[PDB]
Amino acid sequence: MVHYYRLSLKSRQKAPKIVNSKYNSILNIALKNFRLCKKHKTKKPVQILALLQEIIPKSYFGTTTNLKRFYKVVEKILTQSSFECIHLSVLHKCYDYDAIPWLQNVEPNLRPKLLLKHNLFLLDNIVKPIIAFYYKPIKTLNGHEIKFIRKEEYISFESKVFHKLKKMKYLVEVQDEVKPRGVLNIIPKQDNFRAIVSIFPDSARKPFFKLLTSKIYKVLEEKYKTSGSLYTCWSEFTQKTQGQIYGIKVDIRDAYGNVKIPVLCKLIQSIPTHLLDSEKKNFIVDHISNQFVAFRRKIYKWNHGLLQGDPLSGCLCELYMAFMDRLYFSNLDKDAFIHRTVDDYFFCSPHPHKVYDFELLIKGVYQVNPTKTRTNLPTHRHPQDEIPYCGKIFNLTTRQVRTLYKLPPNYEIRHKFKLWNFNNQISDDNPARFLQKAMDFPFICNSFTKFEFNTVFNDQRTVFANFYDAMICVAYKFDAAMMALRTSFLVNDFGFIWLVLSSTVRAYASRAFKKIVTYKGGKYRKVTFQCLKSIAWRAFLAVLKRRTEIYKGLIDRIKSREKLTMKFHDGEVDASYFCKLPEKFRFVKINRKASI
RNA sequence: UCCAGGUGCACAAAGAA
DNA sequence: TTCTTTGTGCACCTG
Repeated sequence: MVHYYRLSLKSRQKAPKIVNSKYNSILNIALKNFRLCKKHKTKKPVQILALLQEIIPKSYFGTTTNLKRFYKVVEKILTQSSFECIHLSVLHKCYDYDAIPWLQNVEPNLRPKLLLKHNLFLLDNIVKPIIAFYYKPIKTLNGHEIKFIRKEEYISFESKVFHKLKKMKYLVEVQDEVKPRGVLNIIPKQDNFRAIVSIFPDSARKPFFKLLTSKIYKVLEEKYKTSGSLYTCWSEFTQKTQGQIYGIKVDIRDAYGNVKIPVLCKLIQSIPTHLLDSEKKNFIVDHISNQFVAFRRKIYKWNHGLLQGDPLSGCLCELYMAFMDRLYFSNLDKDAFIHRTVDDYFFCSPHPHKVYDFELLIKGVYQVNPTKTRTNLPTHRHPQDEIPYCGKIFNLTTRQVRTLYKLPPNYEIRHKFKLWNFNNQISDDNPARFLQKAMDFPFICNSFTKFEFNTVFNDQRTVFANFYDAMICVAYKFDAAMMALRTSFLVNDFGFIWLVLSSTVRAYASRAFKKIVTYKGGKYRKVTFQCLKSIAWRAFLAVLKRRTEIYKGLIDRIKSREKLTMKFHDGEVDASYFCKLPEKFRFVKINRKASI
């Protein structure tokens, strides 16, 4: 009932000096060359695929096509996403079983199982360990993307941050027998570092922490201004402001690290007893005053504010700045708009001098990350009307809000989707459901909110553009699912794939249509379900044309038997936007190749 | 690499309308 | 028949 093989380097294991008696002695030559590869320091940067050629004897594979079939899996490992898997059958299907020395005298019925075991041994004892020996995987948190840095380069970066974290008394070694709550992880950031704790799995005390966080969040919501959702705040502010809107988004640098613990402790003590009792108040003060982490098998005390990665840090930091915001945001003039999501501030006002004061005001209290400041103030260097905030883009001139997409140049779009669930496993003989399951609404439901489809401040042009951009992501996930499945799947099951494609367009168009009518505003003029279908089809056309050759049969049924014209009553629209891939998605990379 | 919040969608059992 | 509670899981988003 096990169909998947995880590509994660965490699922590897150590290799013994000799090979288990279960397997063949041909893994001895693989093991011996593995240690010899580890003993020579690198005279130059290495290529994993080109270097595995010397640890694995061609003897194990025989013909070149067997060797190339195995290393296709290795290439997937070298360029993996988080939680990515492959079908286990890939390791033992379509091999030339009679063309290898070590399965010549063996029964034909059993050896497909034998090759599967031996391939697993190489992947788990040789392939993954040699990758981990040379590179450290870093998750960029832009989807499931993983980047591999030289571990030699990472250790040097880690040591420089570690010594600086000690020079400044942010990290102090303790001689006391405390036990650390987790391991300290130094995460590389552009021209910066982020120090986090990888909390140890503590399931026995998890419900207690959920109780503590819930108590804090109610203290927050009943004594602190819950003005409303960002949606209500923006719609109300835009409707009451006629003139040009000025605004700024500014990023606090290290909000958690600049929380002064003694101030936070006495905020916690000041909480009324009926909202939080004494034994829980003392626990939280003790918890945040003694933050111990393990680093290079030594124990250290984190001495700079709240420690990121701890379960309580998120709500306690939010509690700290809700108190700080409240004295300043209660002086807010009637004309202003203010919203804060953790460590990002969004402030708008018809008076530019009010906005300009806010920027310096925050810069005077907190340290600011200036590379992320976005504003339309003419006083600044590089003003712009479009401001990203909380996953959306706000246009201060047109008041239009639009979805934001973290798609850097050369980003592999497949990193944004999780196709493989190790907990529900799907047979390799059933690519039908694998594709159907991948067409699940939640992966894009954050682009289907009241922000994207309203007509109270958003024009019909923006609603269509939001829907089109969302359907581009759906089409890219469809392409990623096709590439994960076998090459034959497309033309044998073309009829099934078409029905899945057609059903997907209805469901997303119907979901968008229902969301639009519920949030009708003064600008809703006429959107028809057919027009939504046309936009969704064109989104698939723009994406499928990146591989016209493979998807031509699909592209032709779309043109031949689907209406691609778009009847929208709105006249200030631009139909050209729905004719090609948008600027964001045009430059995403769609081909997988090993770079290390 | 970790954590808290959210947006949802599915599911089933039970106990009512 | 249909709805409404309690769960469960799972895939995305925000910092």
